[PDB]
Amino acid sequence: STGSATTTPIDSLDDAYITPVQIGTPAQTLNLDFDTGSSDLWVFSSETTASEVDGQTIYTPSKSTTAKLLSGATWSISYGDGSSSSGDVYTDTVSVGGLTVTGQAVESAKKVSSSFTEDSTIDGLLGLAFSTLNTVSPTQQKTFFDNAKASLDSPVFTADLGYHAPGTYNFGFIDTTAYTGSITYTAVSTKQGFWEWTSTGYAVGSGTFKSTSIDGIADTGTTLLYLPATVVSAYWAQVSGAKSSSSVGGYVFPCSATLPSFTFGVGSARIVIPGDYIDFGPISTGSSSCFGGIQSSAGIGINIFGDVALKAAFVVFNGATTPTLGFASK
Repeated sequence: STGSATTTPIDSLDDAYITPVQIGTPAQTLNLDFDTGSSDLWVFSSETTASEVDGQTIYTPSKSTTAKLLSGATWSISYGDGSSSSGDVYTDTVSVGGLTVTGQAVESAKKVSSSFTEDSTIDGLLGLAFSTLNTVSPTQQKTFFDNAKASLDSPVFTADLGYHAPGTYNFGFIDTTAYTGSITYTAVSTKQGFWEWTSTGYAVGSGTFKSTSIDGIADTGTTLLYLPATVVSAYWAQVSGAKSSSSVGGYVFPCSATLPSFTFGVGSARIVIPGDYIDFGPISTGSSSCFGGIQSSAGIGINIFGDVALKAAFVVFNGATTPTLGFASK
């Protein structure tokens, strides 16, 4: 089997991407944030505290003839941006782009933090990291990809995120028309539960390539590119007027600037992030200070190849017995 679904930016900055997901019988369609940095499929629901729902579409398990309460199971998750959610668990039928999994754990939110309430465009998350990170207790549950894998034509999914435009998540096949050149594959460590890999270096603009190992995760659920402070300082030094602002919480730059590109290494291959991809617009409405798309990871504990990097590539998440990541230009 295969599946194919369009993913759409939630706003003009590509702050996140939503993908329609069918849950239950008859289908209830929710727009979920596909997140290769976490491993829970959770949704706004009929159980979510009413004051914490503000425009989202909700899953109502009592209206699904295939929903079953997973007795005694709860979940609770906190994300790197400080947001959180928690609740109980159903199993139900879940379909993505024509690909159907029966018995998928659908984690129903009883509580969500304010940043989720405040984003009316995201109805939940669909995690695509390794199932060892799944938060369901006392019986950990499998991701949608893990449940589907055995049925897929090939044990892979691919992320093709658009810049200011829709893109595609495919399951079970590699669309050879969606990228240029060849796909370069690179080793993955699953030891932290993430799609963790080592980039071979970077360049700023037309600068020379610096060979240096950068361990990080491929994370579709993170907007920006988080890299070591040395690297980030080298990038923003090429932008007149750019500075790290403690009050804003990162590097800002004059909105009148033209940003240089940023290249990262995948083995001997190179992925080029155009400068425009690194502009996240005014820090506040009407400001001439703009927020940078490349930020320091020093306060995280891990480097994060978020959407800013991944949208410049066609990315293969290869879930073979020994997982690997593949990157192509497009």
